[PDB]
Amino acid sequence: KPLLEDKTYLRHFWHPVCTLNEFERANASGHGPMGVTLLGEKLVLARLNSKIIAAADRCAHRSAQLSIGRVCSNAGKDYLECPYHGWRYDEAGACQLIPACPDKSISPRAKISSFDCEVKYDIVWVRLDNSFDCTQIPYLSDFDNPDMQVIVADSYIWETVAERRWENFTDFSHFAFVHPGTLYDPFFASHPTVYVNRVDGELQFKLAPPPMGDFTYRCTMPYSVNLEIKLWKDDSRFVLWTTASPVDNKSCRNFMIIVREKDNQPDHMHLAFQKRVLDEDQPVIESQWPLEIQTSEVSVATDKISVQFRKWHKELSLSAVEGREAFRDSVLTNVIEE
Amino acid sequence: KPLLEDKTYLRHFWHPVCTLNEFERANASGHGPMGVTLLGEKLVLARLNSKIIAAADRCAHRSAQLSIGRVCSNAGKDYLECPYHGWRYDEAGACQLIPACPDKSISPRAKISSFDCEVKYDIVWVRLDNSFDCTQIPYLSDFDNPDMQVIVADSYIWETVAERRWENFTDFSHFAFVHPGTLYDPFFASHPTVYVNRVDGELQFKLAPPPMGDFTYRCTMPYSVNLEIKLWKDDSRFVLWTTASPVDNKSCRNFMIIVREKDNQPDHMHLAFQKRVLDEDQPVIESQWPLEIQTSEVSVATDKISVQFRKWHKELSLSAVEGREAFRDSVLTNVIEE
Amino acid sequence: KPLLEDKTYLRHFWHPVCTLNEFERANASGHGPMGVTLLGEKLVLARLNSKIIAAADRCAHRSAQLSIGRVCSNAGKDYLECPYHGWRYDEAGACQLIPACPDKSISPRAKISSFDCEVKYDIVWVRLDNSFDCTQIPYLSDFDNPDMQVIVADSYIWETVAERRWENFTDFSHFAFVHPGTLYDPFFASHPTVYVNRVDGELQFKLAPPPMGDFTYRCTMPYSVNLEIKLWKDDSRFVLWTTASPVDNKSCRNFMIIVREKDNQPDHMHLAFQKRVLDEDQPVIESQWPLEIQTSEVSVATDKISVQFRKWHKELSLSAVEGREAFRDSVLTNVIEE
Amino acid sequence: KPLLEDKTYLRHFWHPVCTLNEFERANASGHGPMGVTLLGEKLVLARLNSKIIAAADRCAHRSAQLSIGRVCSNAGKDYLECPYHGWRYDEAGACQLIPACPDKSISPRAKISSFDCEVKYDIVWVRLDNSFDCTQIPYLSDFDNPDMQVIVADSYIWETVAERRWENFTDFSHFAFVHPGTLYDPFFASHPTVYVNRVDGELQFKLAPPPMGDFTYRCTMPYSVNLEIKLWKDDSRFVLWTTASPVDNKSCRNFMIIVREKDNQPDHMHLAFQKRVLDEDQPVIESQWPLEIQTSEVSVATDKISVQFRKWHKELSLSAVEGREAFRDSVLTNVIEE
Amino acid sequence: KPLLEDKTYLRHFWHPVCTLNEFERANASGHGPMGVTLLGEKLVLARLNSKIIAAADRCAHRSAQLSIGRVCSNAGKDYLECPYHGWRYDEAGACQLIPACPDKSISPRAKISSFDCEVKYDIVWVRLDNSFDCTQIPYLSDFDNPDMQVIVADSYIWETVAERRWENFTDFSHFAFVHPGTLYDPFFASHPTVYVNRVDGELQFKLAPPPMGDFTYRCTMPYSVNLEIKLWKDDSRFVLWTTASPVDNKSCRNFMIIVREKDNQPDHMHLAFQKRVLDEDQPVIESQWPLEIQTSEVSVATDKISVQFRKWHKELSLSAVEGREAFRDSVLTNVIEE
Amino acid sequence: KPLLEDKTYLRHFWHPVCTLNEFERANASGHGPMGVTLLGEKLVLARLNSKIIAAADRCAHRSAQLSIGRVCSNAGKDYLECPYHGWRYDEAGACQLIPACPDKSISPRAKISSFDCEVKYDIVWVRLDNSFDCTQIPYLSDFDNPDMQVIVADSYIWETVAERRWENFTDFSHFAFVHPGTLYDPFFASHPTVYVNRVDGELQFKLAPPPMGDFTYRCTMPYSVNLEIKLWKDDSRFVLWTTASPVDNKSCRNFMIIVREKDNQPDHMHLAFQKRVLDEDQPVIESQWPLEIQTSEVSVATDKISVQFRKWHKELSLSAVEGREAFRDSVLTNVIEE
Ligand code: FES
Ligand code: FES
Ligand code: FES
Ligand code: FES
Ligand code: FES
Repeated sequence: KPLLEDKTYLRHFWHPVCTLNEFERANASGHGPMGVTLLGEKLVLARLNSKIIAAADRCAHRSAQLSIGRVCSNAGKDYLECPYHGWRYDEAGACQLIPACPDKSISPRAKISSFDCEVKYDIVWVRLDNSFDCTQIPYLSDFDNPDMQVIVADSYIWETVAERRWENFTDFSHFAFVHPGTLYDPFFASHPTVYVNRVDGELQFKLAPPPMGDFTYRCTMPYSVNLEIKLWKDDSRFVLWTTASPVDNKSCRNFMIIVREKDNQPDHMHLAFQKRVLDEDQPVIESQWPLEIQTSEVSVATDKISVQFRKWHKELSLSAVEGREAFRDSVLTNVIEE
Repeated sequence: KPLLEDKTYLRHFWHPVCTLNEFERANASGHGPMGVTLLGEKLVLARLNSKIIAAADRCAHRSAQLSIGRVCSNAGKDYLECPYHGWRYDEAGACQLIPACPDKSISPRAKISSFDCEVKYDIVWVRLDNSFDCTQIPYLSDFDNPDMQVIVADSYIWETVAERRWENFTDFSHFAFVHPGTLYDPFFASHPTVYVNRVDGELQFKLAPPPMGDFTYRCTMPYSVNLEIKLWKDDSRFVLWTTASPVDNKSCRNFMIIVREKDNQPDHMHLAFQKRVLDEDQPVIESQWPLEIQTSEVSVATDKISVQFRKWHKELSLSAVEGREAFRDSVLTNVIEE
Repeated sequence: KPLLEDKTYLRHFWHPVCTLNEFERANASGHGPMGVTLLGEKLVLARLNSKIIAAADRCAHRSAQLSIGRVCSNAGKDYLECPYHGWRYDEAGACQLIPACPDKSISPRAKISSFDCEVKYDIVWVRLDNSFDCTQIPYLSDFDNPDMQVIVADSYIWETVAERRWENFTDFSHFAFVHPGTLYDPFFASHPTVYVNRVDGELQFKLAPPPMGDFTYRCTMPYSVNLEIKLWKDDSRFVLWTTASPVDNKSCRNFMIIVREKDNQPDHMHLAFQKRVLDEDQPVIESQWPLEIQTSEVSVATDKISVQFRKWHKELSLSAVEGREAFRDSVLTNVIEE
Repeated sequence: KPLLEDKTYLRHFWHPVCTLNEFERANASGHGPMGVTLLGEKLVLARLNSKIIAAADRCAHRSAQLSIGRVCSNAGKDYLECPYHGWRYDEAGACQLIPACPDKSISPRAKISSFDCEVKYDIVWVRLDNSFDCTQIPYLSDFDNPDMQVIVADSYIWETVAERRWENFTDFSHFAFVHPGTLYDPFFASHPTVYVNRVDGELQFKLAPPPMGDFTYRCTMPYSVNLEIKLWKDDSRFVLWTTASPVDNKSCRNFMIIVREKDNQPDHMHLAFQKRVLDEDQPVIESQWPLEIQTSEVSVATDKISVQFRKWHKELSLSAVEGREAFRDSVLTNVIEE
Repeated sequence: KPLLEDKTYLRHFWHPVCTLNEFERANASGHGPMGVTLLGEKLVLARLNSKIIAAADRCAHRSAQLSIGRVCSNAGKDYLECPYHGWRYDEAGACQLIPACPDKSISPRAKISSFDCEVKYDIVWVRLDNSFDCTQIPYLSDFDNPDMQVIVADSYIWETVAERRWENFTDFSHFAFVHPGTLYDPFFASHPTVYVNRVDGELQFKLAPPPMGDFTYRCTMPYSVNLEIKLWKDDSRFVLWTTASPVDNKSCRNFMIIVREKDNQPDHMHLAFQKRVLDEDQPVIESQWPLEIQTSEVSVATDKISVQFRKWHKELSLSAVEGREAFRDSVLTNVIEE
Repeated sequence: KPLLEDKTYLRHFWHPVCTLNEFERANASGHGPMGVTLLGEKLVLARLNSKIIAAADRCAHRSAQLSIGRVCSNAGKDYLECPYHGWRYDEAGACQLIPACPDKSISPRAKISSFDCEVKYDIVWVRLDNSFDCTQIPYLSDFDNPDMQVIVADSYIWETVAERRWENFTDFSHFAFVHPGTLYDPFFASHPTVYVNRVDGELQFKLAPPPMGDFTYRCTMPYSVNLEIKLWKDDSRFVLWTTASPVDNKSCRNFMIIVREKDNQPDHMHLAFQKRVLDEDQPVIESQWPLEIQTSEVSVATDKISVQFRKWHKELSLSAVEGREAFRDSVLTNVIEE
């Protein structure tokens, strides 16, 4: 009974797999190799010649995990060396040395899948499928704004799927029950008028109450949220950002970024407050079952954001099965409520 | 190769899900909500307006577990409140308040399955399916006999199916091997004459040896045993009762009740002795594999009780698939050996 | 995508299930019963009348595990007694006493499968299927050579399949990467000429470098290796032997034997060195995925041994499905490279 | 720097060592033997001929712990049997059988200290020293009041000394900081007029605010509190009682009893609420150091109860060192504030 | 048999108690309060009005730990609030509010010891005793050098005393045995000429071999090391700094800082390499017993640094017992070898 | 209140510190070094030039534990190398190389205590003090008897002192209570006539009942027992031997040897039976308190062996304090009962 039966669409989006700090801590070299799991796939990350690559975590020779091998160099070029019989892979996933027969000549069969991989906002992003060429790395505002300061949090795992995490983050009606002593609900028992737009691959909506502020959401699909809070009294802004990464069928790894105006307060005060909130949501959201969004779930008027999110996920899931042009239309066609 | 392929029949019987004490200890309120699993189904128990209800542990809105919510009251009526967005359910499983849009009007889709649920012998019983209206809560003797005193034991889990637990409880031929230093076998190497009757939904049989006593069994199907021990010298009686609850495909939760004549002895002496016996049976019974009763198992003459138990289970399993009248006939038709 | 889809062939070979010491330590009696798992089957070992038998670990009466029962004797004959209702089994798996009705007469249905089982080199070997009568217990050299001394190591589990363990043991090209500070590679970047023969159920090959020695392999199929190391300077020999037992679809239990010329050195020095090597291989080999050999794996010239191993495994797997004569031909037909 | 340097006085009071239920659960017999520690002394409890005795947990023969032996009977008399060589002790601590030389005659040296021991309010009380004959078992009200119902809680350990636990229980000024979301402070920033009397071995005081109620304390020395709460609106009463047992120099074992008017509410609701309060106090009180009351601690006006408690403890500590008449005067002399 | 019997001298030096990051992570507020132990004393750290204070972790009222209370504010001034009855302390350790009697007037007895406390190099330093006014916060070079970048490592505990940690850090003769595969020894079997000076409270010495570099040590007493490594080929410098904090009689908490020229390498590569070295030293140094430096230890010529360190520690230990002028002379008198 | 206040005497006896197998397993080399504790002293064992030495586990340079260093060789001579700065010790405890200044000349201060150490019965024995030259390695019979076979068990720790272990091993009156279902008592309620002799450093006594056998004890002081069991029917003998090693003030390490006539039974059957007995004694003996033998313990007639054991221990303890001749007289003077 799940809404989103086919997951092929998710392969065409950029997903975060770890923070840059997490990547550099994964191996004593500071350059990997490191193992991550994305959409059920086991990937290896390694920094070769100052660029982080993402490849299949599976040597073509005898299937050892490259993520427990080592980054090594020859003639000023870096390679990912297998831990087992030492085959070396370059940034494109081509095996450039078989040490057992080094003269050579290396079969084209000796090659692993190499994937789109870029560092942005001090997070490592991977896109498994290039074919449809219409997705970009999720939007975050003010990372480079010199009036503000950034916290890139360590990532955290929830035992639910990424859709449940996104719908939790964009919902206010649960504050009275999940967050009663922690978060004030500025809309309780209200039905604010909220227009939901699709603009350039993003869900965009704005919430205003009837200290008070506005809530402006830019949400790169399928799993990101950029929440701009603008205070009414004064023009001070606060950005809370999260993206859920679809690790596998039962978990997601979540990346939080806090952007705030410079203040001489300890960063840990802001991180610990968000952790306190996260720890209130976590057991409620992990109790939701089945994990996958189900068609039988009952939506009411205040679930407009969630309904629009589910609608676009379903359409994207179907469009990707249809082919390149269907998908690109679904991603790129703007839809302004009116 | 299992004897009892279809489990639909089990839904029509009353099964114990927890003791009353267990239910009251599950939540600081003393009124739940509490989670239990019955026949693979996740249920929530809560005490609303002095009655314990059993419902599906799954909110209709976004599938959160109601069993981690709270019992709350409005205008003197109790409700089961979801932990996530606060929908309130009444004793019938109808949602009576959506706090996001409270004026209202609540869709009929906003409703969870509510099940038969009654407290008897300080145990909580649930029946998942009403349709065939021919089963009752298992028989226990002397709970209200003012000459005797009762112990309702905490329940315990065995990693086997409920049929294996029942056949273990009604068998004497294993005493010499499982219980040699603990229980005397009054029938060893004997073949006592035992008549097995079906009477009003119960297996009934009596065992007599050739301090000594008689063993009178009334066994409400599918998983209860009421064992009356009447001593020969004197007319003193002792009741040992158990029911196995079919939690899921690999475990059962077992409920023991001891009824004895008042004696000024500590209850713990009787409980600890039964635990000692249980701990001798447990690893032998949990070693039985496959867990499910298999058709290839070899029965001999002394397995008459077990064979009659398996026969009636198989007939009940088939009758329930056939329909209401077939099932009611199988449950209700008495069969006296002769 | 696995190379070896059908596993029926493995049933026709002798596999080690435990060392003799392991068997004697499994039960306070020193005679079992003991539980082992072979090819996914649960077996019971017990020593009855001075011979270790192997049978199905499943009583025919009510399916209790015989491996938690006891070896008992009646009239000078030993029996395997079930822990539950005491049925006694003889060395052939026939039930010889039902204590509930002992006079008697025991049904032929009351019988468990009994398997080939022999102790050799202080290891317990089992063969599940007799039908094709063409396999023998793997070859080990010098167990009885009075100039040498033997270590039969405790067995160890790796979380991989037995083929991966065998290919690891017969490969030198991984030394530079897995064993750099522990084992010298006598062939690095060389392509020694290696002839691989099939002789009397064994893969046989010899490796010579261009202290130095020769490496002479006799490898009883499907999973044994007898490695004779003969030093060039002097004629001193050292035997390293291993057999991988196919426990189940995700693990193998490995048996090592070291045979060396008598030396007044502590055996633990030799065992600990081999453990150090094993601990270097273990995480690399356990990283290989999928566990099962896959057809897509890329073999190069230096994998000749592994390729010949995979070839004969595939042929054996197909021959066994074809029937007795096909299998016997595959096992017994010698093939000398030329 | 501790206030109460000498602890001899504590030996002359009755202290609770376990609940009756705890005693009956300690051994499968329901009659002990059981081990407890009181004032650093290791004691054995056993029920012999329907009376629980307390003795030194140390056999006179070779110093084995009697608390791991067994209660046994001979000629209708119960004995405490040593686990080692079987010496039997009667209720007075006299050895009545040496099984190695049973004819006999038992030395008077073969004898263990036996102590005052009585069950009251379903709690086991022990008094180590009889000599001064002026102390009684602490006061609890309404245990036998048929309009009310009693909960005797399982005991709990805090890692502090018993004086700290008592002063915590009789203090309201910590509610705003330790219990802000749990307990309302009816006296915050007030200085109610409180008269503290010494009456018949008890500290007695009453607190009234300026639902509301009165707080009437009768506090048997050295470590008990009986708190009667009488509501203003209506005459309904609620009794909260606790006694701290001085286990050793770093811990106390605490006994709580709740007495309330009959109400058809689950007992667990009242127990769980008190546990919630206890869990707020526990880490704050366990942080107090040094554990022992120190002379340098700074008392203010609102510590009147604590100051009077410390005064009488110090006087009792000195009186006991002085002798029988000094102690009896300190215990028994009433002192009414005026 | 210990060299340094009297520890009073250590109270007069600045010791690091935690990194700034560690302090800010200790409490969700980012401002403490936090608990640390220095020279056996329990201290509380809290940030009040933008300055971190250090005080005795013991409320004057009833001895609760202030480190589990909270930083609170009144009328724009911050206070350290006790968790128990809410007494508030200012930066000088004076109690400024007793909430039970707030009008007021607070006794001078209501006061806790307040200690010297300053943040330098992103580390929190405490000096317990001011009296002799001749010590300063240890020397570290290049923290503010804009051509270089700094790593302030998390602190780590070793189960040894701080003298053993210092002597380990300033010694090269152990490299061949503790660090054979990790650190090259530039002086092995050499006796370089090393002059050891006392200059302004520092041990100063320089080591030169006969890539290569010079080793210039400035070592603020009693437990700091600033190691400047200047490469011969090129003038590039690398600073490795450590200070051992005397936590108690059996452990020290160690603070490492790495200063290096900017390089676009990941900081984790440098941290992980130092951890690898630390993990080689740790079990050897923790094996040294007795922990305290003993007079019987045998020094050879290559222990010149250690001998001079022990000499000055012994003299400082004696001078502090003698009085202010003796100590100030020992700390401040320069001694140039010649 | 302990009987044996002074422990100096124990230093003059040979004590077992580990089995030979235990020593060879302690380090991958098979030659140590290994750490043991004897009479509170930390010792290092290492095999140098085919002989195991015992020395103080404390390097003279900077007090590192030699037991975590390594056995190394130079010019065909073995040395114990310190893990810290590499000082090498020979079999006499003299430092023969300081690698920092190797030319040399090594101070006589650079030397560790070296102790008597010999392997006998595949056990490592150490004697800390030579001075009185009158003790030998405990007696065990039949180790070299070619009609019998030996089991040298792994050693085991009990949390009691060695005297309690010895008295437990030589006592039959506890069988009925500690071993009721495991060991038959051949003397229950009997007072067999037992003569206790002191012969050549041994307690010697023989016990005969009124399958049956004689029990002949030769007990080398202070802690060994050689029990010869000779069956009446037939002349078959069975030797059970144990020695308790005084590890420290709260524990002993116990060495068991079983010698039996050759029988084709598994050794594990005999070991497991003795472990079953040991596990019955262990919690009773560990309950004995105070651990040290106390003067107040009450001995009866059947404790004759224990009383004679305590007498000779007390005399030995006093004699050793008196001097060489007193001790030698106490050890060597035979005393035949008559
Ligand atoms: S598995 Fe990677 S080189 Fe062989
Ligand atoms: S999931 Fe229950 S109210 Fe939303
Ligand atoms: S120690 Fe109690 S009978 Fe011997
Ligand atoms: S202990 Fe700190 S306010 Fe009372
Ligand atoms: S401590 Fe042993 S060589 Fe320095």
